Amino acid sequence: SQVQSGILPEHCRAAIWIEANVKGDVNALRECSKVFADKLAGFEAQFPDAHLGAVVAFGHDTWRALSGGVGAEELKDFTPYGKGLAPATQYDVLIHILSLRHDVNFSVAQAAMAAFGDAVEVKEEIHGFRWVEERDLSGFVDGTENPAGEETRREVAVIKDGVDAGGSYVFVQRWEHNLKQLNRMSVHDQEMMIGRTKVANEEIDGDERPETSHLTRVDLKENGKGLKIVRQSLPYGTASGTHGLYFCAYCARLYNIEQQLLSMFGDTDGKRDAMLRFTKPVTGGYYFAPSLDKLLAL
Amino acid sequence: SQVQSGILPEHCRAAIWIEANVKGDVNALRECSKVFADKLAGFEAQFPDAHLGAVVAFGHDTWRALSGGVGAEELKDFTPYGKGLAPATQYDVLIHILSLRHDVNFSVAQAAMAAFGDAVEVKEEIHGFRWVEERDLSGFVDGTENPAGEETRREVAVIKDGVDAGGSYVFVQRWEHNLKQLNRMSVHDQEMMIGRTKVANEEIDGDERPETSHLTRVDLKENGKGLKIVRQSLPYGTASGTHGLYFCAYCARLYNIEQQLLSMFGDTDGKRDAMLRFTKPVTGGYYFAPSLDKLLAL
Ligand code: HEM
Ligand code: HEM
Repeated sequence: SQVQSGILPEHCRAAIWIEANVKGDVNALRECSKVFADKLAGFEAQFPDAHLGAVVAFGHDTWRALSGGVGAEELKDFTPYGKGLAPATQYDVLIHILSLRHDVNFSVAQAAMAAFGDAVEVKEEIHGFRWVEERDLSGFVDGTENPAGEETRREVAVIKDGVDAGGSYVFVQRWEHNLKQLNRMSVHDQEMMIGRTKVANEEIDGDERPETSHLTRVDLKENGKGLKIVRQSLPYGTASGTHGLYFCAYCARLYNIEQQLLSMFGDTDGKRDAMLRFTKPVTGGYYFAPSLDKLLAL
Repeated sequence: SQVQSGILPEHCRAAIWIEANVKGDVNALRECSKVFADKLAGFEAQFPDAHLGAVVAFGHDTWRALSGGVGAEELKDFTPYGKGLAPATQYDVLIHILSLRHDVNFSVAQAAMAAFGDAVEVKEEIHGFRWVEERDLSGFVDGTENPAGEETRREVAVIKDGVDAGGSYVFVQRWEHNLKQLNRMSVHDQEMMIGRTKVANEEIDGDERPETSHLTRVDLKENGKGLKIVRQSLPYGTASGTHGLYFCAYCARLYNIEQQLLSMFGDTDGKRDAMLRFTKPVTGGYYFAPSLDKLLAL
């Protein structure tokens, strides 16, 4: 059972995320996904230069109908966390395209619109870009402790056996940064908000940083082992308008993601992530990405 | 006199254009431009291999004020052409940033906003990207006959002497492509529309292509010599929403640009550019880019 090509590649330079709702018969998606998968393989062969991959994933209601209610038992509609502090915008279809080349990405995105256009209504399209030194627009490096290498990323993100082998759970959440509020903070204040030093990007030990620090919020364990995720987030936006981080995570279990959300947004222990001092999520949804084999034969 | 670094570089991968109006006192721009140019010089040293360049240019009324009526006598407000076919959105300040790296462009743009933000209200920010094979989103190679090499480009784009030595005239015009309308045309018909063959990008002899063809519209001569411009246009937009070409031209004389506009939009001989079958301009403005010396010396 083959994984879809966009989950495992590391250090993309650019990505496109399309979120869309079914219009009409959900069953049309079966043929759309096969058409797009074929176009995608063609682009991957045409531009090996790009290290291109993509993922098609589906929301609870849509996947339940496409799978006939079999498998993906964890999948559910994203609903608001923190009593609304993390809003919900659950759509039916997620397409995630990533590579080293924005120009190739755009061609693949056009192919996706051609494949799905008559079956969906697009609600969001975000073009992510890797920024200097792989930093978030806040000036902090983003990705350091992400799982590295195919073996470890596969362990964290790709379902290993069962009816869903080769699939993955996906979470996407667009954040809007208020950089003027960030810059009112001393660098020490910022570093206590994140849990790592800003320029040097060294971790502050768990006892030196407040329990509201981001790293304390998301360093969660079960049975003494950390709940890991594979993050494909990138910056997005304009300099003069809206900008921030398009957050994107893959995980073999929805649980690891949900537990970090419950932690960050006050649900678990009443404390909230200190990053909410300067940035806020404005979308959110859960999706199931089937194995490529399952995607090809819906 | 030194030219601003953004005019002459060839084959940028990505650009950012910012159009803005003055908010308070126009004289605040004097310190804003010096601050930004200082910041730009720092990014050009920090990223010596990115081919980074930027241009600050000014609308008619804002330049008259900043320069005490001195020079830039050609500079005027952009006004509609073709009885409204080409609308006018003349603003006060144009900032154009280009390089091989979008991530570096975004840093420069943030610096532009840190420097001009208090003094202006941004009307538009557009991120351009070079597409596959340097093709416009219509599928036609864009740029083939552009002036190449620093000598020829300086002849065309940089003012040679006089009070304005080192400066240039800029025209920006965002177009919205309707690729559905494009793809209803046969390839032959598209080629007759542009004036070059589509895949091979070979010229079609002027006698074998309609006088409404783009090339016939824009390949103009005065006194037996071609009216050249230096184009920096790039594709922009999203696959599912608005997309097209952000047109951008530099010229030593406003006359070369205006003559092509008069031709394309039916004002010269009543014939209109055949590209209007599928795309349309929705903005337009004229700006004056002073040499880098005046920009620091305002
Ligand atoms: C629901 C949203 C998010 C989740 C679930 C999440 C999850 C994580 C995880 C699991 C880590 C690695 C922690 C470790 O084991 O060391 C991490 C690190 C980090 N995150 Fe978040 N993150 C989220 C949102 C954000 C946002 C919005 C930003 C910035 C604006 C951000 C910036 C960072 C930074 C700078 C690091 C440290 C560098 C790294 O290890 O990647 N995160 N995040
Ligand atoms: C939707 C907007 C436009 C598109 C898709 C477009 C596309 C093209 C293409 C495909 C070429 C031939 C390849 C090349 O030599 O670059 C070309 C040439 C050219 N274009 Fe455009 N163009 C657009 C707008 C404009 C405008 C508004 C102007 C001038 C005001 C202009 C001026 C020129 C010039 C001067 C040439 C070179 C002609 C020659 O000497 O062969 N273009 N354009």
